[PDB]
Amino acid sequence: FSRIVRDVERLIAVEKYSLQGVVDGDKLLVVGFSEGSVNAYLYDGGETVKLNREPINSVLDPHYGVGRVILVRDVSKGAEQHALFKVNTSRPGEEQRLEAVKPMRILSGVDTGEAVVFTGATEDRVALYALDGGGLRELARLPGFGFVSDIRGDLIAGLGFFGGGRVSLFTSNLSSGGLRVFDSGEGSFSSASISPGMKVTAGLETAREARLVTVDPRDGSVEDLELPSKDFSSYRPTAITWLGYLPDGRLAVVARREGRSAVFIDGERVEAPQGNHGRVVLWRGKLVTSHTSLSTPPRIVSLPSGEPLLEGGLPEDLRRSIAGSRLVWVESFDGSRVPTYVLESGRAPTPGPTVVLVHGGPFAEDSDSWDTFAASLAAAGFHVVMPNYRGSTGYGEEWRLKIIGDPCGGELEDVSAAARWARESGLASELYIMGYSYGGYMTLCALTMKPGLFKAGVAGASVVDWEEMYELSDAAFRNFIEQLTGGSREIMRSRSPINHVDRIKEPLALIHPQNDSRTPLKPLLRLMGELLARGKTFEAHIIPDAGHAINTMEDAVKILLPAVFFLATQRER
Amino acid sequence: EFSRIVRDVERLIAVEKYSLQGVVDGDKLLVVGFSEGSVNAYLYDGGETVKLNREPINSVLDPHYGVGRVILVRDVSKGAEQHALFKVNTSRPGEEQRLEAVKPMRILSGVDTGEAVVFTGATEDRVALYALDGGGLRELARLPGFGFVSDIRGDLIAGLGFFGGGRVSLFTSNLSSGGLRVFDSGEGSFSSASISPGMKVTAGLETAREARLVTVDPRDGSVEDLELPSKDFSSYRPTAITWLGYLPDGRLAVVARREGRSAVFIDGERVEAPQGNHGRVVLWRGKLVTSHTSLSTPPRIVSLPSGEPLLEGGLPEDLRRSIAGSRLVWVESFDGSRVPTYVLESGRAPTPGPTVVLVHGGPFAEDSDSWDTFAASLAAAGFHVVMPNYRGSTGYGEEWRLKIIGDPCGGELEDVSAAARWARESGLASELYIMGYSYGGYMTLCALTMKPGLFKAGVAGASVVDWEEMYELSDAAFRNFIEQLTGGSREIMRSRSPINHVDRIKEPLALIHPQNDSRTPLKPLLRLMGELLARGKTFEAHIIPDAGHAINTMEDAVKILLPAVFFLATQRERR
Repeated sequence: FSRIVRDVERLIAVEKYSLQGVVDGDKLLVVGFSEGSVNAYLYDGGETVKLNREPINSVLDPHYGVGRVILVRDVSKGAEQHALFKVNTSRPGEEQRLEAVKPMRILSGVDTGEAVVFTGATEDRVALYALDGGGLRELARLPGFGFVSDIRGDLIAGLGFFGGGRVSLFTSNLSSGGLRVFDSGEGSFSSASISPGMKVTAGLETAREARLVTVDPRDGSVEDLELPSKDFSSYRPTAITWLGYLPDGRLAVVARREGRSAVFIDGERVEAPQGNHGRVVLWRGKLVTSHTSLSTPPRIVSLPSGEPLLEGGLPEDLRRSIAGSRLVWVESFDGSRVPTYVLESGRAPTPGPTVVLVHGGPFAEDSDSWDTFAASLAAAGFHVVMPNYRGSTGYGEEWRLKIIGDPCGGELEDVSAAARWARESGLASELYIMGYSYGGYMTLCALTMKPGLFKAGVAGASVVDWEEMYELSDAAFRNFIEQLTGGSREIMRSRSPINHVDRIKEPLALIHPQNDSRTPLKPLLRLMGELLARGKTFEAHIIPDAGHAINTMEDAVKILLPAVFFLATQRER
Repeated sequence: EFSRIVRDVERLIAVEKYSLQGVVDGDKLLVVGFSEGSVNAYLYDGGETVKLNREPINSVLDPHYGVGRVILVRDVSKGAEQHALFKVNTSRPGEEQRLEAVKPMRILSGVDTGEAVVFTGATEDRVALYALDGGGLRELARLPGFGFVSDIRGDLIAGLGFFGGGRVSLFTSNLSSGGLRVFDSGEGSFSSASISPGMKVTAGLETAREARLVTVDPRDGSVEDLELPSKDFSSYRPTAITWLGYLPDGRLAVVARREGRSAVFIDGERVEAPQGNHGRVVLWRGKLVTSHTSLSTPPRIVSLPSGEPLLEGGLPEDLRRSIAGSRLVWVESFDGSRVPTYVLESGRAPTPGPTVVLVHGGPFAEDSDSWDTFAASLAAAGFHVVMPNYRGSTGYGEEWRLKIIGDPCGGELEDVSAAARWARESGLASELYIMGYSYGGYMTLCALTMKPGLFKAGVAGASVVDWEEMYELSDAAFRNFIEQLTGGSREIMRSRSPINHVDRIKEPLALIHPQNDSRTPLKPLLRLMGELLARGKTFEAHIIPDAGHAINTMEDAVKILLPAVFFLATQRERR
């Protein structure tokens, strides 16, 4: 229906904001999907001032008060070969490309105002780079995906996915480069910030709980960090989203459990709107973070009031289309409880058409956080089931690392268990699977390995063939695929759904951005080739000049709309 | 913006469209309607319609006057056009009997005498003429290429055959004992046929730049000119004959045309008809009835000479207003030839305004003053539409039509290109797009490969991509038809295939393709996508499930059209 498209359009079009920091003296730096695209803005109590010209993907983390912003922009029509552009915050809309940085996959970065330190992947390497007045320097080659978390003085701290799905802390020196990696035997570092003492405060996520530790970069000694207020440790977080020192020396921590987060300043709980929060900044002496929930598009709020600085208003009709949300614990094949977010649509009966909407990553989670796809499905009259299959973040190290070496195994059982739950709990009169990226991989895996479980499947930006994808991947993705698959060619082959096409029996909608460089299109063309040759029912939608990271409202429509149409169409059968 | 396009495309698709097939059930019109979202078949008594079929159909066989049944043609292969025949007794609507003696095949045409169901169909190994009577199925003749049953009277079958060089032969067979006689005119092509009571075949003969009627005797191949009592037909100077047929009273109805509009003639005498195009004419309740269409009027059944509608879909007022007007223009092409080009002006676009060269399929087809949903949706979306009858087109004589032979992606593309440049130079077009389905999509691919920079973007639906692979995958009819279009030249098949010039593409391209297309198969389209990808080309693709070349549902029409209009509307926001 045209009503579908209008709702899909409006959900996409609602402005969404993330908090990046404080720049231009004491002005908020936010990135907003607004006015049709992702842009950087200054906010200082009134109207936003747009910093960039053309759409961007992100900005680098500014040190407090810096008079510039580094835009990260895709210059490869979606393939995520990014260049960096600086904007002097005094002169909004004037851009200077940082030409010493050849286009690469920029993974992360920080701008101190005097040096831009970033990680990026090329075909041959992941590396940590510093660009300052003397030009560009490779500080270190990283084993895999690596992210700069912080710079204080000469010390750079970061997080590395350098093996086994485990996250290491790494440090380097701005002046001299080099690399020190710190692994924990208990889990993975999730967050880091260098203290005034020049040690690294980090979130350590273990099997069950998460805690703060202090890593001394000189010897690798680790000790628990105890905070003045005990609200934080008595909250017993399973995950630590974010931490940072504020300008006044207080330590802000955002930690979470069961898909909802809480904010702590020197260990003391700060009231915040229910859902999930990102970074906390001090702006004009006051606390500010971003907030999201299943019914709240990412917005910037003041704490503790929850009062919005920057909020794209979810229209009340779209809000009403989500009649309810539960967190349930699906019983899986091996007795694992799969924490599963559920939206009941106010536009479906119960039992009703239900989509198991599978998250990407796999190191991500369905949480009490805004999900445009899920909202659009609920607007479209589908209940939504969003299972945190093993591999997911947010439920501890053991749950997340279970997926390692076992793609299309236990995690798909969790997805299937969620389908089973949806029917047996009485929610679903019929079941569909939909997912993007690792989610689309899961759609494909479900239709090949679990024919008959779903009525139909939507597979967006999907993993189709680990082997071919690997061979087309840059250094970061190659390493990531190695970790996920265990290195084994058996696993890479046997867990690729393009090798199990014969088993497909349900309608399949393929959606894929043409210049996706994470989940490349080439394997997907071969999949369509196989689907065609084997007489399989399928549709496909290839979106032009776009990649994995959707940064315009029209691209988001192009990749979401066909999914919703497909499922609406299937529902008339 | 997108939601308004969905609403306009949906409702333009959804408006009821009718084609007159004949008279059956004694004295009721048989009508194939696109209504309630699909192609169905109906009896029309004068009041309400009775739906004959159950599930959607592709067509019905031409009924002998008054026969008490209908034969439905239905794709039983999810779009690949392996059709089965189903008989419905007109006294028992909605009750279908599959004719099991006829294995699924591409049914090309057919007639039902009441005693025999006579049809042509294409399989892998042949195009044949068949007769199914109470004794069972008989293959009457193998045809050299695409052939169509035009008429039957007693044991004489007359038909038209594309049996070489893009020329149309007349053929006859014997209903009882088969065989084949082929009648070729060195002056042109036979275009319609009907057997007179004197058991002679009356036939439209389309010569170089004009069209006339001739009588063919099937016994001795004698051809003489048919001279009618009234000279209105002669004086009309038709360039083509749409259809002819003897009515039950022996009078000869002819629908002939000039410059994309037709005229109705009974025994040579003008019967006034609503402006545009008409189909077959029947007698019913002592009154003439035909189908009528125009660029602004969805196919409808009307009575002649009053022009009053009997069955018509009503367009919403907002969408009628989106068509500002239509005109025929003659665009000078590369050799001084004049390309007859219908121009549909959008009342939702400025002048100059965004303009789509909507290229017709076939290639033996034409852009006439006839309803075109694609064009209408384009007008609705704020695009002017330019619709060039490139050489290869029907409607303008044999010579113009046959010029395409041996020359796909040659002169016809220059004609399309000449219409494009005319739309800019005349001041109609502020920017230019190309869009086409089937041979039209081929033309899109050819324009973008051979004429980079001409258009801002192209939409290629159900497109020919590669003559060579397509030939590898075609049935007997399509192999032959590719042979004809390319002249039997391997060099033409390769060099005129856009798959081999992908390097040259500089403009965004949208590909729309039904997955089960057995005419313009998807396989070469996948290869084109692999080429586009490998060569860094911007493209969009939309593959339609469980559908093929012939769209018989609303939802499938939406799936092929909607992305085209989205794509073009999105391109218009661009530079």
